Amino acid sequence: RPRFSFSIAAREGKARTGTIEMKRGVIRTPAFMPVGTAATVKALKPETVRATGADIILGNTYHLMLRPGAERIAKLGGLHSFMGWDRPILTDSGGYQVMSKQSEEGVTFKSHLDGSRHMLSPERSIEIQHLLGSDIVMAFDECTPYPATPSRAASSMERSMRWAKRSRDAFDSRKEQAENAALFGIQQGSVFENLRQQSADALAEIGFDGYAVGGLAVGEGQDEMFRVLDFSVPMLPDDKPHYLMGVGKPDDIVGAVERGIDMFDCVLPTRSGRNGQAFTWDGPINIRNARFSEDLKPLDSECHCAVCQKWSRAYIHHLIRAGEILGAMLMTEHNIAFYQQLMQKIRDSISEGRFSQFAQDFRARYFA
Amino acid sequence: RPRFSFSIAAREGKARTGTIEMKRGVIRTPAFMPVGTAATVKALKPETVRATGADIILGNTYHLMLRPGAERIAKLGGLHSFMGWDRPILTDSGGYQVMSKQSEEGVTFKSHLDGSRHMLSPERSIEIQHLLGSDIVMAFDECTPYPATPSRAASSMERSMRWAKRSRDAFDSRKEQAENAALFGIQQGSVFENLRQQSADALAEIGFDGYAVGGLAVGEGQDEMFRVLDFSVPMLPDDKPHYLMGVGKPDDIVGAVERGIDMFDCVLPTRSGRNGQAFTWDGPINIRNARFSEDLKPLDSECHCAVCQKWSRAYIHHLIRAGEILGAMLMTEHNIAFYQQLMQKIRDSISEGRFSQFAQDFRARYFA
Ligand SMILES: CNCc1ccc(Oc2cccnc2)o1
Ligand SMILES: CNCc1ccc(Oc2cccnc2)o1
Ligand SMILES: [Zn+2]
Ligand SMILES: [Zn+2]
Repeated sequence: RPRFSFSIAAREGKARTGTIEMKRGVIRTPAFMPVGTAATVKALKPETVRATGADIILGNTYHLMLRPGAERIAKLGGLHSFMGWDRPILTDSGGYQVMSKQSEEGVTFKSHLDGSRHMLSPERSIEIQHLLGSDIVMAFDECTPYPATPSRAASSMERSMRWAKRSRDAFDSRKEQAENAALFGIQQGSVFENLRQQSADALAEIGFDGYAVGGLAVGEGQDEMFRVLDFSVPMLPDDKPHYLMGVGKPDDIVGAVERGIDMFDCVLPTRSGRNGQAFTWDGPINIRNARFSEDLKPLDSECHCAVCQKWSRAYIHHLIRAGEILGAMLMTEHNIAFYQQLMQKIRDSISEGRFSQFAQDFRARYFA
Repeated sequence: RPRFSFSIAAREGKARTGTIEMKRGVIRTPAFMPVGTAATVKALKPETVRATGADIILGNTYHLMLRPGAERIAKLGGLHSFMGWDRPILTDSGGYQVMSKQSEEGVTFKSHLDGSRHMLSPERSIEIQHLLGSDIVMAFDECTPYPATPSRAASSMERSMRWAKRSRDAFDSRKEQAENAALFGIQQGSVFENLRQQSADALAEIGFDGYAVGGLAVGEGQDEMFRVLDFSVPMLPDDKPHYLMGVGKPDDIVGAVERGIDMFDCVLPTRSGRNGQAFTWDGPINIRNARFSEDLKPLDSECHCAVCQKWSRAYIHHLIRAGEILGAMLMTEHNIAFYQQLMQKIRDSISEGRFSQFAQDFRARYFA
């Protein structure tokens, strides 16, 4: 098994489908990564996450470094062993959650759990991700708020590129990490084409295994997100994965794939599932709504997941209204399975040269 | 399949092991029933409950009648269909939770959920349990607090016996219920031998498929509970199941089986699991305790359950401390599996004529 091999099997327009081969397994792209917060995809055993079709999950470095701590996880054998997921894991850098004292060296912050003081830097972020043992490591960057002035977007992009080089050098200095994991860089530049180009050129000069489009899905809205992707994705190396972080709704994913994105993560299916929102091919529903109290159909009548083979809307409605844990379990399994079935439909349609038609048919029905 | 057939395969002292054959399946005795509150055994899918070895679960009539309502459950096909458990279900009468305007006709009360007004009577309790479709129906009685004066214990026992006859007649008047379900009566009389005898004689004169020992595990403590069981269980018909409601800790169960009890339910494994208490063969542990933060052993190193094959104390410690749903899921599955493994050990030891030795060995290790 190679450390990292991305192969593109088929293309349609800007969309691509293929595989990332890694030591812990193969990732089919375009890929959706369930978010596994503090060493758990909330309300699901790892075997259930896998049963939905997921090939890789995301772990949040910020949360893990506070509880249980990265050093403790390493002492216990790494994140895969600790949580019982043996396939690839991508970890974020920790930086975004710190935002949600700063200087050129990094950031110090007070924990939201107990006020304890912590530090993040390019070097410490890479070290934490080494201690966790993740397979895909994210460079540490400086997030740019939206809206941002051209000057602020430029300064933050520039710092992020300096931090990308430091991330690269820290990762390369760790023999076991450099030999077995992959490192992704993050493009910045807010909504400004010139800064996006400068950022892509700097990241390509440093060299990464994959490239994220950062700084989107932060309040700009879908039209603006799509407009920035239109010019930003073609600036990245074509032969490496393109990762859109923190996206998104099903229609966000489809349009992003149409613009050349290969990888996604988001909290929406898990978080909104626990809150009572179920995804269906006819759009989302809020299962708590009284119209479902006597509806014996499954959440979606075409979904292949185990929840839709076994339980009714009426039952799940009751569980969520009652605040029952099983309600969260069933809604989350369904929503993750829906997302994986969507990614499979995307991969198949690209492989068959009918993705543009799929995207049109999907949108027509989802928005009806 | 018969509506109800209890067969005793083996005895040792006062302890018995056997089977209850019902239309929806066989119940191995002595039996432990997980409690499935509002149409869910909290944090477990029905397939997981079954995988632990449970043959029957309990449903709480009081909670079900308030949310989602018994009429709604019947309209949706009954409780088995609604929650996805196709094996036997025992339902309580609803009366105890009303306690936790009263007259000879029954009780009216305000819902703890929204102040709506409801009514329970012998007839309405049996009707609710018919609407749910449960396989074992509990007669509606009047609970006696502990401590109780002889006069109050007598008056409450007498009312309970009048309500037992009304429960019997209501159940017999419902053709589909009488042909396919079983009806259990409840002995009362507080700690007083004469009232316990009067209660057993009245219940046997009415005739029931099984007999519960009511009014225990309400604050009297184990020694007193055991003393009352010593004289109360031999008063019940020997050839029918003896059910001890709301019991209990592992050592309560063992000593109750030594006194002739065949069936148990309790919230302890589920509720205390969600709160961080795990049962082990060396006694209970509180997984939140810092001594477990780096303990890579499973919850119990001899337990056969899936949780103990896959996850460490250290991981479960973290999940419970973090308030993660998966922590509740894993602790609950383990504790229910522990309880079922205990019942299996009890059944096997009785069947092999070595139950007294098992009980001694169990207590010596559990309390060390
Ligand atoms: C206006 N941006 C100029 C530009 C292109 C690439 C970078 O990134 C840099 C350059 C020098 C120092 N730090 C970051 O800046
Ligand atoms: C002191 N208890 C007398 C006794 C034995 C059985 C019952 O039960 C009764 C008898 C008459 C009316 N109601 C209940 O009472
Ligand atoms: Zn589904
Ligand atoms: Zn176990």
